[PDB]
Amino acid sequence: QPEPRTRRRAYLWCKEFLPGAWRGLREDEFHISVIRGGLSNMLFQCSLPDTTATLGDEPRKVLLRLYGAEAMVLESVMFAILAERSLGPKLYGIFPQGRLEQFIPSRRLDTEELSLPDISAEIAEKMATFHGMKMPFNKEPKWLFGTMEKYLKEVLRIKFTEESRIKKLHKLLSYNLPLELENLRSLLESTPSPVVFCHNDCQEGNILLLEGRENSEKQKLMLIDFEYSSYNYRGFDIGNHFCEWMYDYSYEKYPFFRANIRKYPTKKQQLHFISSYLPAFQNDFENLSTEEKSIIKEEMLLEVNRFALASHFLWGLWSIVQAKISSIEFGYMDYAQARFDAYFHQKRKLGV
Amino acid sequence: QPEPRTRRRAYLWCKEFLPGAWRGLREDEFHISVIRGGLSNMLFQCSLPDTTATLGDEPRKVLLRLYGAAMVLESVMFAILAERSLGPKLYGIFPQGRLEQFIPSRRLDTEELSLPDISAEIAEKMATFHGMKMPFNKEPKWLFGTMEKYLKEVLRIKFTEESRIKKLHKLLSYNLPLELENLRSLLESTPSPVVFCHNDCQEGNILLLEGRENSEKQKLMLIDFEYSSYNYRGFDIGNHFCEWMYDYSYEKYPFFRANIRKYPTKKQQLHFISSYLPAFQNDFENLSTEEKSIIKEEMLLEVNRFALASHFLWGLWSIVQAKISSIEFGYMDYAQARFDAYFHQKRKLGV
Ligand SMILES: CN1CCCN(Cc2ccc(-c3ccc(CN4CCCN(C)CC4)cc3C#N)cc2)CC1
Ligand SMILES: CN1CCCN(Cc2ccc(-c3ccc(CN4CCCN(C)CC4)cc3C#N)cc2)CC1
Repeated sequence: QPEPRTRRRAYLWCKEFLPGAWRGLREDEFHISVIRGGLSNMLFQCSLPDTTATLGDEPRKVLLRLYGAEAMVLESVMFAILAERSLGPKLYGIFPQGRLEQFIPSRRLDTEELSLPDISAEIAEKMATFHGMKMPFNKEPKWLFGTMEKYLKEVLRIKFTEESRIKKLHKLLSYNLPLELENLRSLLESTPSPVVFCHNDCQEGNILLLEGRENSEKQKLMLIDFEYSSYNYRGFDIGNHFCEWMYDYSYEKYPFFRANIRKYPTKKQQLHFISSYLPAFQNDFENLSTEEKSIIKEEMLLEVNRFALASHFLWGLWSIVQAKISSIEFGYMDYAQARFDAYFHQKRKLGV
Repeated sequence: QPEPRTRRRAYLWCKEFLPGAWRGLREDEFHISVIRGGLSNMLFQCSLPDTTATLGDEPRKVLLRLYGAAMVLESVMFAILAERSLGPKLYGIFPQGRLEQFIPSRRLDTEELSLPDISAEIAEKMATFHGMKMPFNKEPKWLFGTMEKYLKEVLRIKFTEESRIKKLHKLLSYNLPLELENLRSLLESTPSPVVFCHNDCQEGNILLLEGRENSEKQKLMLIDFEYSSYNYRGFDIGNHFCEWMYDYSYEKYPFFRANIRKYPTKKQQLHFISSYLPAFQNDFENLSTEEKSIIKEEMLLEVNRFALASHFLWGLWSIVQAKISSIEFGYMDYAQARFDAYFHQKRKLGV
């Protein structure tokens, strides 16, 4: 149900980028609905009249994405490659204000569904698959600390007015974040983790349950929303996803999420995850001595659980930045504290 | 060999974007030599020590392209053609250039365009290029949109040296603005399907892949897609036809030769489209002999009319380049040649 400005532009983009019955479509026969509002990444559904016949390949329906409010070449290139490789939505139109993507009938996963075994198992293969991909991007694992550093620096020089924000900020600064960041760096630099191509934001909202596939056991999911992807420590991608088991963002009152540290996957669950990931990420694995299979798994658990620490720290720092620059209704500061609570609680669990 | 102020940048770009041996490579193991210097799109050949064994399936040798002297589209496109195996693989992409697959090869010379085998494959490859879907605007704005952009530039160009002034004055005296409109009226009444066109299909942009000079139908690749867009197919073919007449390897100023006689004969043209059509609508082969001729005769009128836009567009392009480019080349004489070819071709076609 868009506003007159968009939808007219939406109409123009579709008629000009989409082949088939689109190219002759009149404005008056153009259907567009909202999927998400806001000011950053607005989403719309666009479609032909149901009375209108497609001529060929062209889709009956597409997703319009407006970038809203030159790393945008990397994002664009990346998205086009995953499309060609069928890992992502097909790409029908790229232009300065946004893109036109394949519409994929689906819903997103809920937080509690992440712990379902088949779900978890598939997510593990998908992420594996994702990791084996060559991408024309810088292969140096600089993203994780480069990004945390960047946020830290921002964080240190931001000043709130509103009282409750000024308080929450000082308590977080109590921890001495620069010292802690460095503590975390040395801890992780001593933690071997293969640099690969990482989703980096693999949470339930960015995983699709594909329609008509809810019976297929290993084949009903697609990972989307690749905006944070980059070559990174594998441990981060897996640990960050483990961390997401703990957070529910569908909560309808301020601060608009629930943290539950008891929901972090158990040892048995993590093993169930990486037991799908591992054979999906390398060849000979399936038939290594059952004795050495364990050694890798046990080491992989220390790895992901350590890097899950970076997930807490990164997104905690990120969250604080969002509290200053974002207008979206979300308790970013409360969510900041939550991630640092988990950070230190997770610390005490690992004896590190 | 290159200058020190780039041999490093290149080493870093390679160490950091390429897998395999490239990961641990020491600055004193890095080999890099120039392919084409210049001011923009400087080419380089970066390679591993012959004494270094590759760890995986990483490339031993890669091409580095510096942008030097659009933007998102050009990069998406290259990534895509690489993903489809129409273009060189894309090994690394960054703000001031990119790493591409190095293809052992040489460029076609002008005269090779007319070898029946070479011009058959080019037709086939252009046809294949033409069937590709790309995430770009499918409205055929590019042709006259660019000619207007250039014409406006030209009517604004002011030259310093008396000669360029004379020449620009001989060109302006054709009344480009009125001529453009005569052209539009002609092409508007000339049916031509819109497709993804290479738009610059000249010999310098067609590689002859070394080690298959003997292949009959698989010895070429089209490259340099830097002008590619959705456009009237007639232009891509017409433009390529025009390129039979110009040889850019001439070593004395103005550094090209134009040769009207070397424009493809009806027979040669039919030979080209006879390869193109099968490759562009697979059913075409099964048509009635008589019907094929209907369509061929029809495509001849099409491509030869649009060849006019090739002369016009690039003629205007060449005046602009005279003022701005630092590449040594008689742009203004090339412009004059293209407009001569433009008016001669109008007379030939009686249009
Ligand atoms: C005020 N509103 C209440 C309920 C939802 N809402 C909009 C709304 C608001 C906020 C979110 C949301 C906020 C933070 C996070 C945490 N991040 C996880 C770590 C990294 N990912 C970079 C980026 C987000 C997730 C979600 C997620 N998913 C999602 C939707 C509409 C009305
Ligand atoms: C050291 N050198 C001295 C003299 C120039 N030189 C380099 C050199 C030689 C020729 C060209 C050159 C100039 C114009 C054109 C015409 N254009 C055709 C229409 C559109 N295509 C956009 C782009 C080019 C082609 C070439 C082509 N190919 C450009 C650079 C050779 C040794």
